[PDB]
Order: sequence, then C-alpha cells, then structure tokens
Amino acid sequence: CDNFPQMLRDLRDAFSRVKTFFQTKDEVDNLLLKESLLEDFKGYLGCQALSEMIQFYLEEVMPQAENQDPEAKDHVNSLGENLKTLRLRLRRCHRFLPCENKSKAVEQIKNAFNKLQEKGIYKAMSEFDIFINYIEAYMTIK
Amino acid sequence: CDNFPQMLRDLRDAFSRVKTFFQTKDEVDNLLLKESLLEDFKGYLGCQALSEMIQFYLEEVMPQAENQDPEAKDHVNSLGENLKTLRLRLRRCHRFLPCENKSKAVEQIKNAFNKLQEKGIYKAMSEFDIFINYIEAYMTIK
Repeated sequence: CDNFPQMLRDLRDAFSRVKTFFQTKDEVDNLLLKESLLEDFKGYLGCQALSEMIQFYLEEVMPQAENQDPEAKDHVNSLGENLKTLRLRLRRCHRFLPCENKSKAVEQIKNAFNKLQEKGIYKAMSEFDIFINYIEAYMTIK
Repeated sequence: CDNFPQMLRDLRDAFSRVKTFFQTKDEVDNLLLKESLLEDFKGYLGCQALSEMIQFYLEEVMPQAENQDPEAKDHVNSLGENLKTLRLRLRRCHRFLPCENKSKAVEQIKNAFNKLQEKGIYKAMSEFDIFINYIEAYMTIK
C-alpha cells in the first residue's frame, strides 16, 4: 500500500530512542533473529511468520523488557504502540497481512446458523455437497 | 497436489451415505451456504475462509447433528473423519492450506528466547532493527 519507508519511519524513530537501553550495537555475537526468519518471510508461510513475530514482541518480549528495565518503560511502550499501529495498517493492505483477516461470508453463515437453531443444523448438513463443490472450485482456482 | 477428484471422492462417498437423513434434495429454498462464500474462497481471504468453514463443520455442525439425529451418528462421524483426513492432506499441500501451517523459524526463535531467559529479552530488543529490516524486505517482496 505504498511508500513506507513512510510507515516504517515512525517505528525506526521509536526504536532509535530505546536502542541505547538494550545494547547500542546489538546482540552481535550469535543472532537471535537469524536469516531463517527472513526465508520464511520470503516463503509461502510469509504472513503467518510475520503475524506470529509481531505477536511475539507485543505480548512476550516488550512487557518483559518493561519489567527488567523500568527506566526504559515509557520508551518501550511507545515502540509497542507504533508496532500495534503498523499491524493495523498492514491488515488494511490486502497484500501485507491477509492472514490476520476473517471472512465476512463465513461470519454471516455462522450468524444465520445460530439464529436458525435446529433447522440450522439440518440445512448445513443438507448442503454439505455444495460445500464440497466449493472446495473443488477453490482447489481448482489455486 | 493433484487429481482429487481423487481425495474428494471418499468425502463425496461419505456424504452420499448420510444425505438421506438430512434432506435428500437439500435446504432448497433459501441457501445457508450462498455464493458469497465462494467469492471469499476465490479471493485473497481464501485459505482463512476454507479453514474457518472446515472448523465450523467439525466443531459446531457435526456434533450437533449427531445429537439431533442419533440414528445418523456413525454416518456423520465417518463424514467428519474423512473431512479431518482431507484437511490434513490440504495442509501438506503448500498451495491449499498454507494458512494452517506455522513457521519453524519463529518456533526456534521462541525456543531460544525462552532458554536464554533475561539475556533473551535483551537480545530480542537489541535486534529490533534487524526485525524492522526483515519487515521492509517482506513488504518489498510482496
């Protein structure tokens, strides 16, 4: 969806204000984030790998980082808000985090199925051959 | 990954043995599974929509179906085993359910990060600029 560089900048700016509290060089002997990650990012498991890493920093690394180093707290928190904010725009970009989005068609189907109760179950079951034809059409167009 | 028709057949066979207990025609007035589902299957949200529908049948519709109609129980259960079985092969097919797979690179990173304890957090934080460069490379190659 464009120029980031554009979006990325804030996020690099927020990391420059917190860099000095963590190393200021960086690990530098045996890396944690090795090129293996970059190959998955480049593969067919790309979105999942990115979504999973984003989630790893926001929920496991930053709060823990805020705890080891209370003087960095406000800097780390802002870094995590810019990262929360990037993920939201990446979701809006069909091409960047499709994998974090959910099917509105399935949500409606699930919502009718709940309203219909008993009849809901008989319809989902009677139409199972339509589901099978849609699977065949999906595998054929992919 | 090939000819299903090949894989799909069992699954149509299992549905033919259970069809007669649910309608034997099929809903037929206002459909539950409408073409909206087929458009998502055909779109960029394709895998998620399929994975979500598979999960919907296995966990919400079949067990409930087994309960409304105990005489169908063994037929529905077998249908659900053939569907459990199709999902497993679809996962193995990079092209069909990539979205249900997880990044081995991220699992290792998470596993070192846990072993390293405190140092784990300082390394993940010091290398955040490498993560940002990998995001830039991912957006650039997509």
